[PDB]
Amino acid sequence: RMAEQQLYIHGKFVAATSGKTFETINPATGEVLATVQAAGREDVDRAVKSAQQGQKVWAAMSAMARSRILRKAVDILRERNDELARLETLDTGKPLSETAAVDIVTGADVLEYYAGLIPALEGSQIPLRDSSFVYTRREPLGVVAGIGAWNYPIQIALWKSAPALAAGNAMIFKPSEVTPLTALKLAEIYREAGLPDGVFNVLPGIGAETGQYLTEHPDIAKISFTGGVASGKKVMANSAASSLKEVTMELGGKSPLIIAEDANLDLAADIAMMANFYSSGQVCTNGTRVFVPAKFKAEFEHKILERVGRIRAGDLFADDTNFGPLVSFPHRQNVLRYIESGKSEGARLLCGGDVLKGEGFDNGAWVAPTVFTDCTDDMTIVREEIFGPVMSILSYDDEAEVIRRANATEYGLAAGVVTPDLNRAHRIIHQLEAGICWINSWGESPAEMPVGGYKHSGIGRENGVMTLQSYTQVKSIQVEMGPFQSIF
Amino acid sequence: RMAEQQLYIHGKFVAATSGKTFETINPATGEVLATVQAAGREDVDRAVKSAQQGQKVWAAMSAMARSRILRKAVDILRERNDELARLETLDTGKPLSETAAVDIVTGADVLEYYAGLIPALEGSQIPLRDSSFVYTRREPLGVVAGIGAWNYPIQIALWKSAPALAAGNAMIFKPSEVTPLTALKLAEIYREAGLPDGVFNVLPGIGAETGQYLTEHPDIAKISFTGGVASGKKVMANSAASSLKEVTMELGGKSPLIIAEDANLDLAADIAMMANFYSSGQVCTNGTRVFVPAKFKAEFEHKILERVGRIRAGDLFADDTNFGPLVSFPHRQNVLRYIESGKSEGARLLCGGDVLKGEGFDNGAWVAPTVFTDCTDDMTIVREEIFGPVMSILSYDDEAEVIRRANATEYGLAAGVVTPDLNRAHRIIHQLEAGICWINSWGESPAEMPVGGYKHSGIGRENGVMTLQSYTQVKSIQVEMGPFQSIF
Amino acid sequence: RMAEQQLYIHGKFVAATSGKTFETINPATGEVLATVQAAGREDVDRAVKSAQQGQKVWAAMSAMARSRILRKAVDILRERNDELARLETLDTGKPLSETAAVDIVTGADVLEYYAGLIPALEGSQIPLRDSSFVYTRREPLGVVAGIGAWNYPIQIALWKSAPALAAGNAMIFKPSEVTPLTALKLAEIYREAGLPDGVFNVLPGIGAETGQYLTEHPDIAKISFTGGVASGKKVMANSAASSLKEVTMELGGKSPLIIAEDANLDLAADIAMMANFYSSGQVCTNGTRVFVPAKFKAEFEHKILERVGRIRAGDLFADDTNFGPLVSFPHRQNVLRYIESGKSEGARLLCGGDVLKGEGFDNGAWVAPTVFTDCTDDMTIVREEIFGPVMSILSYDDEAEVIRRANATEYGLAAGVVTPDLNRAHRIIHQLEAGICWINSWGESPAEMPVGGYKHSGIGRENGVMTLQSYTQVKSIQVEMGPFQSIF
Amino acid sequence: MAEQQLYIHGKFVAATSGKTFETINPATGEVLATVQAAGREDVDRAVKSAQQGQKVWAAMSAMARSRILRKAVDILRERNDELARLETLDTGKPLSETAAVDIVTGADVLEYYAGLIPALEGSQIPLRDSSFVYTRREPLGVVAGIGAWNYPIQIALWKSAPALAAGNAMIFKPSEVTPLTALKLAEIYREAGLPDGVFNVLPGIGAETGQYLTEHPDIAKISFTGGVASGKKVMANSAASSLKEVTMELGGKSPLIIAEDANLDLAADIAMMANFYSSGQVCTNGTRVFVPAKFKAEFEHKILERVGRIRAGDLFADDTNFGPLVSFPHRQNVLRYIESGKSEGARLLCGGDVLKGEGFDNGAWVAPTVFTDCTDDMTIVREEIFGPVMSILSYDDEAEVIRRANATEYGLAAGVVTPDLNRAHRIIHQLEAGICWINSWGESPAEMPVGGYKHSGIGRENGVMTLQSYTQVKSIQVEMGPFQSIF
Ligand SMILES: Cc1cc2nc3c(=O)[nH]c(=O)nc-3n(C[C@H](O)[C@H](O)[C@H](O)COP(=O)(O)OP(=O)(O)OC[C@H]3O[C@@H](n4cnc5c(N)ncnc54)[C@H](O)[C@@H]3O)c2cc1C
Repeated sequence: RMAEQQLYIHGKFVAATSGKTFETINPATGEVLATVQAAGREDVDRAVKSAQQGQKVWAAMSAMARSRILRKAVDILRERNDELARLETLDTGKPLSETAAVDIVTGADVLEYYAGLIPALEGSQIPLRDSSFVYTRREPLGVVAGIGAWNYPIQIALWKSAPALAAGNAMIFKPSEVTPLTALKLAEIYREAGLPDGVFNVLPGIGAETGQYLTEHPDIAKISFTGGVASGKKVMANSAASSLKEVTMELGGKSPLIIAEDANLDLAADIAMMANFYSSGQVCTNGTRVFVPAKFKAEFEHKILERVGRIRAGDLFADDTNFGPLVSFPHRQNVLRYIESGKSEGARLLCGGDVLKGEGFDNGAWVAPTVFTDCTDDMTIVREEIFGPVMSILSYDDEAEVIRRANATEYGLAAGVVTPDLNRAHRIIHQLEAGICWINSWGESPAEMPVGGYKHSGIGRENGVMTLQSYTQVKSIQVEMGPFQSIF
Repeated sequence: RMAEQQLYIHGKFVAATSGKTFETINPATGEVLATVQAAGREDVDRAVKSAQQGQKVWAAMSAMARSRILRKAVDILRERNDELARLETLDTGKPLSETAAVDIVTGADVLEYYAGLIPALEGSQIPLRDSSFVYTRREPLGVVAGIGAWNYPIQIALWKSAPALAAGNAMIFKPSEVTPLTALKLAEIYREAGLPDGVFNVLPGIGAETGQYLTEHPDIAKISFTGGVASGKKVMANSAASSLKEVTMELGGKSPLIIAEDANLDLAADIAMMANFYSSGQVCTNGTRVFVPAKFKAEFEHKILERVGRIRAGDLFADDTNFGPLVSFPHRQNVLRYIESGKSEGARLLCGGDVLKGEGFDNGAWVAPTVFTDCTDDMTIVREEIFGPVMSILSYDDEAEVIRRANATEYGLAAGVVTPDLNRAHRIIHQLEAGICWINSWGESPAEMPVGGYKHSGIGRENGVMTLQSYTQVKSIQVEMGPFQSIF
Repeated sequence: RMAEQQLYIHGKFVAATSGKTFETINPATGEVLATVQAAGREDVDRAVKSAQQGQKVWAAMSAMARSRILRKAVDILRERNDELARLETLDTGKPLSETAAVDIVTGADVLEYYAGLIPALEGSQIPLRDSSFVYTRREPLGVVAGIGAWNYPIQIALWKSAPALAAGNAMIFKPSEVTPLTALKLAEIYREAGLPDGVFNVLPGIGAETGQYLTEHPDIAKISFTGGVASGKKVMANSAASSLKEVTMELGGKSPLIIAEDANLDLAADIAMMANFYSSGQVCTNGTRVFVPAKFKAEFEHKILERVGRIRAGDLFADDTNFGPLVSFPHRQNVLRYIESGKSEGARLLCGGDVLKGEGFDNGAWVAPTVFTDCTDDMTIVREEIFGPVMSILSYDDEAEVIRRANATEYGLAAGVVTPDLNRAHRIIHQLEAGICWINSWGESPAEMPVGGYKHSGIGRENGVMTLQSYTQVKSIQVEMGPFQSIF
Repeated sequence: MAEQQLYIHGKFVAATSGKTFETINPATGEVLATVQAAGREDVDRAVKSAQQGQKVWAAMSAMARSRILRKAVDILRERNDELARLETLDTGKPLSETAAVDIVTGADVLEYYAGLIPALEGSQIPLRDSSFVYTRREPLGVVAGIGAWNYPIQIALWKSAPALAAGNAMIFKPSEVTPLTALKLAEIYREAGLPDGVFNVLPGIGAETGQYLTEHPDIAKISFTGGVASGKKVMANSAASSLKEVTMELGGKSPLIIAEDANLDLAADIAMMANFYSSGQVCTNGTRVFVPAKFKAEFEHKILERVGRIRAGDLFADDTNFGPLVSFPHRQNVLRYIESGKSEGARLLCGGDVLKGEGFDNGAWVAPTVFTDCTDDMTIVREEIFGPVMSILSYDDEAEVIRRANATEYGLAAGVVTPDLNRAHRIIHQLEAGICWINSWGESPAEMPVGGYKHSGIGRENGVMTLQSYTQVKSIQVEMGPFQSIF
């Protein structure tokens, strides 16, 4: 057990005034990791007033002064990488082999990226005529709010807070109630790095209360949300109805992986595995519809079975473990229901499909890596995001067909193609309706690369130079040096 | 009167299948200008399918081919300026002295600007390592919808359709039911210029039906809305609940005009007049809170009274007319309610405050130019947007005070300062919470200059290079040329 | 015969005061096309004072006013395309099948592109602290000079004058003494479109006199030169000694075409043909070193010989003619000297190598399409730019080798690769030391694409957005609103 | 000090020239150090070293390069005082300046560019469904910087920072007057993790070492700071040799325009800072001060009062704010100009002679000097002096002063002092100078591009554009459609 976790407001831990708490569980054992205070409406208002005061100090500093502070936080994150990863593993159930190599490393990469860009944030100047010109300022939005998801807690906290802070804002961050612990550690790290009090406040709580209070508050200028497609629609509605906030949404997907007829099937199988079974399949960008040519389908299935047989579930801190439990028992129940739907709708179960049992598994929400084949576009498992380790294999005959079927979805997050052919790779990718496209790979998300969804998978983008800009608002200023003429 | 006005879908006028119609009234006479068909749910679906087909043809053309077609539309608009202006005056009540000099001229200015920028729309390329790089595409959103307001009907239709079309999209445009006529002429003009069938469709109708059907349609990727704060909040909510659409909102304001202690009061009075009584006060950016130093208030009031006396209401086609009726009789009733509110709360009526009477006015929706003084920050006329010819004059003592009071509003659209002092002009403007700021002038909105609101006055921007980009969506593409490594 | 050609200064033809003239020869017949006046030192001084006056009028116009004038020049160039192409064919010897399809079409494409970009030319704004900010202006250089080459006379005149004019400068253009005629026609076209007098002046003359006088003039702010590597080095030196002018240089190359081991040899042969024998080999970007894998060399040679046999020399105005004489008889003598060196140094002559003979050829400066094989890196024909129809075929064994040999040159203009493999194409191209790189094609130069040389092949770039910016100069302006502190 | 060597490939190495030169302490006349001079063979060795290091450097990730330059920034901040004392010994500038400006703003620029490395991006241009273009911003390769003597280490950092950040190696030739801090910077870069060969330093004289750099066939770009005459030679020899890209930051005769509504205390402070900082050895100095006739007398009085507070003395004393000139030959040239001002009829307001007495007789001191009643034809008004010599000129109306401010072959900087919104922007927009200050002088933020119009320069330094200018664009067309040959 850990000590009781409090709110983080204005550079210090503080008790919530809500009188409410919740528990976060270790998904591998079921033990209570901590009791956590839940922010109420009054706590949210305190956090906003704290953020308004800190934002003014932060914005008044020089650009390089802000850069240096964020870089100090990067340095602390690098030093504490392994410790934070262990905490993330306890809170999420993801293997340490993942968390120590990806979660903090790539979160800190984005913070480090934006820290260096702060001095490059510039407005524009537009000559109109000798006697008048326009210039623009990219001004901070003010106080912004981030709402996190549970699959990559500290990485999401860093990907939202880095551009927000770098753009001169304060952010109030609400982590998922499933995984609140690393966000609180990040808040301390920022303060240690010299971030002014109030610039990064963290309010654990449940979505129906703490999250809603943030989306309704009249002095928060922008909401950035990561989570499911459904929950996203609700947040975006409430943010508009209350105070017309700017919005960013990073939602789920049903992303297609297209294997071309000229692909090497070992490479294609390796990409499909990494696109489906990393983080136990709990990744928004996963390539969960795998399109394979009919002539290669049988051989591809064999190569998938061989690789799935290698997956190593077990002790999450052991080096050779590469597969974990799902984050919770309710989430596994939902994944199990999708698996049962696949069976009842006539998809062929290639492997997996059941809970794991026995010593070391009975206390966690483990599901075996699962692969369905003989899938068709009308099946529930093919149409809906599962957010578990469930691959759907679909046969196709020609390039025009596969593009059509890949695009025939309300989702739009990611896509990829496996082919050695120059023309085929670019030609196919240019026609796919997704924001994140991978050629002969999957999953890499460089700090420089803007990422987000088409269609129901998102609004706006994260990462890249454009996301620094999107956390500012443009003010246009006309200087009229000629004599003003009134017609009255 | 005109013949029953039909919908415009796929390069031709077509009858609505809704069985519903509405009337547009000439606000100068009360007569019916035309009966207009209202697009039904099935009509909207037809328009979307038409737009999808046209967008594909349009996007497949070269960038310069798109530029030439928009440039031909510009040429037709310049040629037909006077004819279109006369129709706009009939539909809106704005004097021909305005519509023939501003509405089409500045609408076409924006179309001409975006036509030339089409070839400069570029993605990026990012080296990761010798064996991998990223490039981005700025892809069309697809089909977008624009929903217009009634104060600048054809100008709004051009400011929305120009960046949308230039970015490679098709737009379905719903004009205000108050002023539907010039949008239909624009649709014909675009087709005459060579715009492919379906790329610009126009669907008259009422907001609760035709507008909502557009905000709900699953195949429309973005909604751009101009109108009131209230209706915007509804539009943004329904667009989210339906299909998670990207959104732009240009709403109203209560913009402050700050007269500095060193301002020339003849200039300040001229700016205040142009910021309040152009288009009979029906301009979202109007500077309807005029802050004047206490020591200058009496002299400024005298200068305003003098200039108000020069306003020339009359025949909207007469050369010397520079003031018109309001857009509709229901709108006049709301403006009269605000005026009575000002009287009942004790604001001092300096001039106006009643309808115009006599030959040539009894049949039009005329409100006299009205000025209230001795106003305070809590009065209803000071807090709420009136959208009529009602100036509120507020006394103030010092610079810090006036900046706070200017900013103490949920609105955020525009602001201005009158001062000959270098430091004062930039110092004050940099502290105002508004997207559109004028120094020693008011109202000019160059095609190059991004415009839109802070806080409740808007989401996103129009005009400028940034708005061409905001009608595209970013696709990031990673080319991995090294061997892909799976951990399984 | 044509009338004596005069200088074009300040919107009209005017007599030179040098007392000197020169003749331009029709390379198909040896006849004198025209006597042309040569601008002397005083004529250059007159042209600069004219340009100084016109530049002020031009820069004082609005951006869109300049845009519209250049667009009118585009419209005239489209209408007169065939007439201008016929004159270019008479002056250069290039077939009408080329000049009517490329020279004016792509020249006007660049003018049309930059006309549309004028309003997007913007400076920057940089906040330093609450009390100080910087903004930048992109100001015209003033009077700039362009010095053209003889292979693409009017295209070069357009590619230099379009960005210079669009950026607000006046340009004095000196066409090659070999090909002066179409530049004078362009000057008339600009005046007809509304270009202010003095903004585009044309001074025919010889390089040692008129060209040098321009490079030395103290009131010319920039020189843009297209021509041979040697003459460029001299122009750049003389510009520095005089008044430290900005410089752009587009010089020749010895560009490599790399045929990969997996290439289709018909495609490779087609690309090699277009890279060597268009415009009778007089293209700076030609792929005159063709690297072929040893295993495919014999077959590649056979495919080249088959296509060379199809080349159709003849009447330059006939539709089926696709090969012309060289631009002048002295240039033919130099090409023949290079061919003789190839023979004497042991390269194997596969075809051509002599003048064309018989009726319709004896009086023109014809050289047969020539192909050498078994070439080695030390041969004169492999190391030096020939600027005639002479392909050198070189065998190679592995990818590392061909990259090294492709790069082992002082030239750096263009390069290309023929391969269907995704990784091979990007991997190889990323390692080549050239500014213009083509994958599975050759020769296309879109207006959007910056083009220029590495190493000895050039300084700066033409086309693209960057070249518009390179015809402005940055002024940085700091506004200090805080109290200035002196240490004295 | 010990005899100073070349720095090639991460180590000090003896020169192969057999030649050396001396750097003099301008405060005492003593020899500070004997310095080895790089010969033509040393330059070729430096280039081959740089070619090797650049490939290692460019192959690293962008953030790996960023981190290494940031470590160099951290070392520079820690050793600010040590480097500043060395700079003061070599240049004669007061420690009060070198410890506050030279390294601080040098490191500021390095720190700025370190953060921008990951933002360096090419473009992508769709042509049609079957073809697109993308561009790469590739390193130039090996570039050379040739420095001036007034801000030795700052110039070394302002040239090397964008060059290194863009993925190039730089060979740096410091001025022979002031070679010492550049060698220190080379050690700091290596300590920070910079690959061997990426920053090589070759001391030597301009006529030999500098010329050998401009002539070398494998150097892709030259960045030069110095005088117009040497610049014309550099740019010519760079073209004649191998057609190198060239950037030049030359001198100026920058005008300071005092408006009719200016506060004269503010104007006098700006004129003082624009003329007597670094003993007047600043390229951007506002050495033509235009004052309205109606205020001329009062302005002169305010200038004289501020000149009287100038504190020449021990360059390591806290209150010292004025030093000797960088060298004794430079002083004779400055005295030549001062005597020209006297003989052409300018009125001497103060100064005009060397400083004398204990502690000054052995240093290259020139007193702060002010001329008034100046006219546009005078030599001191037309030519850059690069010493502490202010020229005051009267004017009557705004159009006149703008014409006269612009009537020069120089174009580096300019400024206006006025509280009026319209006057400040209106006048500045009409001045033909690259660096313009309103109600201030001298501040040169890392973000702000700076360089000259007309004879004052080619290209710019600082800002995002200068990072880009140390790359070359490669355009790449991908044709996915079938290629059509007409043959
Ligand atoms: C049954 C019915 C009949 C009506 N008949 C008429 C009539 O005959 N004449 C008339 O002038 N008005 C009519 N209205 C509309 C009414 O006057 C509203 O006040 C309407 O909002 C006025 O639109 P506006 O453009 O003035 O203002 P705003 O409400 O600001 O409208 C701005 C724009 O948004 C659109 N809009 C408004 N609400 C929505 C929404 N919920 N979803 C999408 N788009 C929306 C408007 O149509 C317009 O294009 C009718 C409404 C209903 C429900």
